[PDB]
Amino acid sequence: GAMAPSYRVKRMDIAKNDEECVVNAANPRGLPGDGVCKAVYKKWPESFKNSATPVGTAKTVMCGTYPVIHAVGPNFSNYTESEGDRELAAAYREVAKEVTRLGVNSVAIPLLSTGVYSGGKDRLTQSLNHLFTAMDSTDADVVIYCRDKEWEKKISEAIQMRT
Ligand SMILES: [Cl-]
Ligand SMILES: [Cl-]
Ligand SMILES: [Cl-]
Repeated sequence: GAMAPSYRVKRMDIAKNDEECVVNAANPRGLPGDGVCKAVYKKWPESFKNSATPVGTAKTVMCGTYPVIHAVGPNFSNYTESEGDRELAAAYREVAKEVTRLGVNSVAIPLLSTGVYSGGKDRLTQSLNHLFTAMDSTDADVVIYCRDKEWEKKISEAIQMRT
């Protein structure tokens, strides 16, 4: 575990993370996709061997010895608010099981279902709170990766409010 498990946020490409493993914002079919998933495909293409996995689950595939945890958040276009909420919470619970199983001391995570799967809605708070619910019981250092300057500030504020 980390000596003093923390949350941090950085505004940069998750493919340039400084952590012991990465969470992909995957699609259920293990396709290269767009956004985080396309950056992850360019950096760790070997990790997409048999990565397909249903909505609300996580499947880890090794790129060398570097673990890529494919986490499949719901597409809020296709899901109701209620069912989407349940699957988004579940995806993060499966990420917490994988991070624990791998025995890593740190993980790079994106906010699931906040990009092209958001159904056109701002889901920073919803996705972040499900991330916290899952990861709070883990002792990995969690580093959240975002690209928008205003999201960095809001994620930083939410982390600092609980410290
Ligand atoms: Cl960058
Ligand atoms: Cl997304
Ligand atoms: Cl962002």
